[PDB]
Amino acid sequence: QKYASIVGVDLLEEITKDHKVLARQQLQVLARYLKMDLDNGERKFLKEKDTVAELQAQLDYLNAELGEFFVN
Amino acid sequence: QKYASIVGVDLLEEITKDHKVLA
Amino acid sequence: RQQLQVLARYLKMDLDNGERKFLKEKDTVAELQAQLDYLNAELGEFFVN
Repeated sequence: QKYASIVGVDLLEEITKDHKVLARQQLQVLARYLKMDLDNGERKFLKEKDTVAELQAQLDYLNAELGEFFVN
Repeated sequence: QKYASIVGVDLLEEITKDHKVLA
Repeated sequence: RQQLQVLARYLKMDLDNGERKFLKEKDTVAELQAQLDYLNAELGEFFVN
């Protein structure tokens, strides 16, 4: 816009999905060639979690029984 | 159609061929 | 052996039709023959030949 002000010169898809799935497929079969779990990167993420809820469920019993004044 | 009656609310490719041949 | 088959899905290319033909060409044969030998049994190879 600055250059024009200074000069003056103004003015379907499914083709893909398949093109994906094989990748999505050749993906997994490869893992078998290396035995490389693509879910361990989540199970951690879930056990890190279930342990949390309970970790917390403890933590809030206290704030409920004792009080945030006491605790803090 | 039954739900609407009960409620009342009516109303190029060559990209592929190559994408095949290699396969 | 795996990337093989999954590819087929990208083209939907049966790798067994090249046998099912080979089997129906067959079951039809046995019976085709089972007829043919009843005759040689009932009539005789002299008659037939």
